[PDB]
Amino acid sequence: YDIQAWKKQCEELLNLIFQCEDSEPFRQPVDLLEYPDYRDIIDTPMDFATVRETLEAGNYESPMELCKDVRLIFSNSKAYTPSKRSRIYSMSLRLSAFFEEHISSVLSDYKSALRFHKR
Ligand SMILES: COc1ccc(NC(=O)N2CCN(C(=O)c3sccc3F)C[C@H]2C)cc1
Repeated sequence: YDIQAWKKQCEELLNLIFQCEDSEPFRQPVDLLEYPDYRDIIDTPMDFATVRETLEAGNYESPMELCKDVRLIFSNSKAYTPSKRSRIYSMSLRLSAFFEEHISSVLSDYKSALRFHKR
């Protein structure tokens, strides 16, 4: 029932993600001058380095917030990708699956910890 355990769990999961080849397209922010169209499609840029930075700054209060930003990475790349005949989209789907399979217990454990605390 450790209310704070999620943070190290999320750090370790981001480490796994960064080690994963599938994360390559998503590790750093997009350059808007390099990707002309991104401006008009993505309303909120997000990448894994920003997520890790936010976590390490102490600017996430819950793993749910971290989860929302990670899911934004995946919806952003979906919005911009105009075809499945793309190494990027297939990479997003696989990395998303991996992320969700690992983040599920992190969320569960945090929410039970908060419930226990307010018991
Ligand atoms: C053949 O050479 C290529 C080299 C690279 C690329 N990459 C792309 O097309 N990407 C990168 C992933 N996309 C993203 O939305 C995000 S989300 C956080 C980071 C990020 F980059 C979509 C799009 C901008 C394409 C072709």
